[PDB]
Amino acid sequence: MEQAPEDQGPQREPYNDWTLELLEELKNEAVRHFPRIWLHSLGQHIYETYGDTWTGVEALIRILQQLLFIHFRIGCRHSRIGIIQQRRTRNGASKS
Repeated sequence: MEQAPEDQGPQREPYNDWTLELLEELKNEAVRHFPRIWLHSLGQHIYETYGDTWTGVEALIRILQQLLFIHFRIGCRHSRIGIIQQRRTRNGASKS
C-alpha cells in the first residue's frame, strides 16, 4: 500500500514520483560536480540491459555514487587542478 494517512486525500502515487525526485536529486548532485554527460549514456545502456527497471536505476546511482566517492575523496585531499595526467606538463618526464 501507499503512505496512507488517516485523512486519505487524493494521494496520487507517493512512490514512483518521490522516487524519481530522489533520483533527480542524486543525479543533480552528481552532475553538478561531475559534468560528464556519461550519466545519460549509462541510462541508455541500462535500457538495453534492464529496461530502466527501478533495479537498474538504483544500481546505476549506487555505482555512480561509489565512482564519484573515489574521485571526490581524491578531490578533497589532492588539489588536482585538472591534473588528470600523472605529470602536469607531459607524462613520464623523468623517473616515470
